[PDB]
Amino acid sequence: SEVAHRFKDLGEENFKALVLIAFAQYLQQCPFEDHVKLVNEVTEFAKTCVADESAENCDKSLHTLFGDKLCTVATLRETYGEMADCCAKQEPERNECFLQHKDDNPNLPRLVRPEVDVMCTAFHDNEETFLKKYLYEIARRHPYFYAPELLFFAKRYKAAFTECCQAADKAACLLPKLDELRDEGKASSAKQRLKCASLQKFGERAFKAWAVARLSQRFPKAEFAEVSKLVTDLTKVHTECCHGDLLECADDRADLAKYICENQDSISSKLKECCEKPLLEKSHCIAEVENDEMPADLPSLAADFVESKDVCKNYAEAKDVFLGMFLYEYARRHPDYSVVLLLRLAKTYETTLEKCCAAADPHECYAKVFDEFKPLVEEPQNLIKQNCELFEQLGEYKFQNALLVRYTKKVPQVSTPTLVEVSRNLGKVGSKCCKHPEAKRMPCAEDYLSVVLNQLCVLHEKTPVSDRVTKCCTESLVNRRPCFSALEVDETYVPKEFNAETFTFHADICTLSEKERQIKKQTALVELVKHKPKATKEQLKAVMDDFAAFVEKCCKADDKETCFAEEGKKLVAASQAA
Ligand SMILES: CCCCC1C(=O)N(c2ccccc2)N(c2ccccc2)C1=O
Repeated sequence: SEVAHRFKDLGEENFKALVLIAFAQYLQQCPFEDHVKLVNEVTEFAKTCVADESAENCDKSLHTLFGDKLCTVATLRETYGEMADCCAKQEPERNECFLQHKDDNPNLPRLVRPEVDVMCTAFHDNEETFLKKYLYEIARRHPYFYAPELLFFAKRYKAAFTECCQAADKAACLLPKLDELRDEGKASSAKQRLKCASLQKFGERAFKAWAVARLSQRFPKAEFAEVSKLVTDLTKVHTECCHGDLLECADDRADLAKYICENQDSISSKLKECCEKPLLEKSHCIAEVENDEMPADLPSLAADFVESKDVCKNYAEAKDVFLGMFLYEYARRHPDYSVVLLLRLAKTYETTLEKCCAAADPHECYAKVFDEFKPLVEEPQNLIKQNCELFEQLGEYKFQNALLVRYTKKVPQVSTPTLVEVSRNLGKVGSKCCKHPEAKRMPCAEDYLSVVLNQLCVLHEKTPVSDRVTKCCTESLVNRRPCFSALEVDETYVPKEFNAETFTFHADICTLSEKERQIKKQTALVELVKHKPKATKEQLKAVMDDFAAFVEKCCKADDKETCFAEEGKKLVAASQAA
């Protein structure tokens, strides 16, 4: 039995959780109650398998068990139409069908949070149904969310209430801690969506290369043979979590933490504090540990990679191991380089040996390879340096609006809601990275953009409208950012045409938070730039300055939300003028 295997390792608690997460990630539209029922019916079965390892279908693979269970409610097309098809399938891929149907943008209603007085009560009354709901809402809204880590967010989510409800001012103690978690959860989720996308669309060799470079950065003193071992396991873990095998992912992940702590001295000296605490915390600790100090006397790369005479020979024997070594050797002594820049140089190195080794004289051909690295390294540095100066000037908000206009001009087809989200996140890079020394600015900024741009790619892949986004997204993982910065403005885009609904103005906007108020303005700018791509300089501002006047006036005007209509039609006249 397999279901028995995972049960003994994870135990009732985590086992019940992980399966809830899995069920939620598959049927995101299914109600909380039904999931709970299935989870139990499923957990009860497991209990019998432990004793009798052959009872009913205890000999089954999780895929068959889980699949059939869900298919007892999926067949209801009136609720989950396209789903029933999945259930009529067989073993080889009745699952590939499900995975294929995960929604990265579920049409699930917003998740508002009741007063601090109810949450605490509901928390204290029933502590298990409260937390179960949490995971349910997060896993169903983040189908790729790193499960093992979602159990970590749960432990803190609980600790938040456990303490705050016992305060003098619960609303003061909770709120903050809850906001902080709302953000970190999103960050951790996107960061992970990039991992599942890599593996799934580019293959595991691409994921491995990324890992090798990142680990070689964190663990400089770690030997290549050791890192490889870590990369091999690591891949496997994530390969599983992404395919939907949460249980084994959660299991294997623990094993890896166990290992990394056992062989602490061979990997990094910054793992201490991490290995002296609870599993879940220990795991989330290692995965976020700072780079170890750089080894003292380190030879020069050129020695074994451009000057040696056996380069090509070695490359032919086992290129994959050779290029892997190069990356490792270049990453370890360069924690000031983003991971995508390292994978670029590496790719430039390979392409070079390829054409060079089939020449009349290699050493002469590949002798000036480093000469080509300069341009690649410079580029990010400049972009970052420039985009940080601007950010400082304008501040976050103003900087976001800059990126809004710019990107909408690049890819006007893209949906307003998506451009608004991406551009805002893109703006977050300033407050996040610009306050860092050049030595840590590149890794922070560029690698972050890789996550933000991946969001744009997956979202866009649902309904492809811009072939330009498509190419930059599919052509090369490592080059996505330079690919986008290259794009200027679409010269084939035909400006949209105005219509009342191009934007509705109902007063309901005077109640929304300050945030959703900015958002509404930005969503406007996007719609403006879509209508008038070309004619655009300062007239946009002049217009956006007017848009603000409109809201303030009719939100403050005692008269019903009407002046927003009269003066709203008045402002439209002025707007068109510019
Ligand atoms: C929220 C996503 C986390 C991804 C991640 C992971 O699961 N492991 C990880 C897995 C188990 C225990 C500790 C960390 N490490 C990791 C980092 C460097 C070297 C090896 C592993 C990670 O960065």
